[PDB]
Amino acid sequence: QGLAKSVCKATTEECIGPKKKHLDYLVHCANEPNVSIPHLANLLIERSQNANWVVVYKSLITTHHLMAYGNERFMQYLASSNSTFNLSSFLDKGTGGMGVPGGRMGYDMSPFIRRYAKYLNEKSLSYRAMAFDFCKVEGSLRSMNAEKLLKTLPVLQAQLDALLEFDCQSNDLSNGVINMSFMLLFRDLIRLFACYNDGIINLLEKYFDMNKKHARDALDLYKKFLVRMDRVGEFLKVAENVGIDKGDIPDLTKAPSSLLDALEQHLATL
Repeated sequence: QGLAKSVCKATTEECIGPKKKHLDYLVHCANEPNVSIPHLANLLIERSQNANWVVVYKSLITTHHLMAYGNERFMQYLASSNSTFNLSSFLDKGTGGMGVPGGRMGYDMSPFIRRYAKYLNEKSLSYRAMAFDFCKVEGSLRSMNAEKLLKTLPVLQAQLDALLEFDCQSNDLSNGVINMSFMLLFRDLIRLFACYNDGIINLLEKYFDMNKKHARDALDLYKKFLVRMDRVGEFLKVAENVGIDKGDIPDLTKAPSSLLDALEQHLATL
C-alpha cells in the first residue's frame, strides 16, 4: 500500500510542517471506500510513538488534517474503535544532519505535543458522543430543542476547553511545526466558537420557558460560557499577534450584565 510510504513522507524528521502534497494524498486515500481506515490510523499511531518530537508532532498534525479535511471515515474510526493517542507522558529531552543541535526544542515542544494530542483525543470523544463533528455543522445548535441542547452544550464545552488548554504564548510559536498546529487549532476554535455562540443564543431563547431543574442547568452553562469567552478572547489576541489575518478573527463583544441579572431573577421566582 502506498499508505505506509505516504505516512512517512508526511512525518519526516525535517523540522517543518507536513507538506501539502502528502496531506492531500492521504486525504484522497482516506475518502476511498476500498482503503483500510484502521490500517491508516495505525500507521499514524505508530509514528506518534516515535522518540523524535518532530515526527510525533507532525503525526499529530497529519491526523488533525485528516480529521478536519477528509470525509468522516477516518474520524468515525478514531471515535468508535476508540483509537486514541497515548502521549500523556511524552517527553523528549534527547536531542541527524550536519550535526545541527536541536537544543532544548524537544523539551519545550513536549507540553504542546501533550496538550495537542489530548485535544485530538477530545475531538474523537466529542464526535463519539454526538455522531457528528461540531466543526462542520446537520445538527444545528441554533434550532436544536431544549433537552437536546442541554446534553449537547456540555460536550461542545469540553471540546473547546481541551482546545484552550493548548495555552501558548507568542514566544512559544517558534518553528514551522508548532505554527502549523496552532493554525489548525485556530481554524477549529473559530468553528467551535460559532457553534457555542449559536447554542447559547438558543439556550437563552428557551431559558424562560424551561422548568426548574433545566433552568438551573442552563444558568450554570451560561455562566461557564461567559468565563470561556474571555479565554477565547485571549486565544484570539495571541492569534492576532502571531500573524493571523484580522479578517479571520471574530469580533467579540463583552456580554451584558443586565441580561445575567435577568436570568437570575427569573430563576428565583421559579
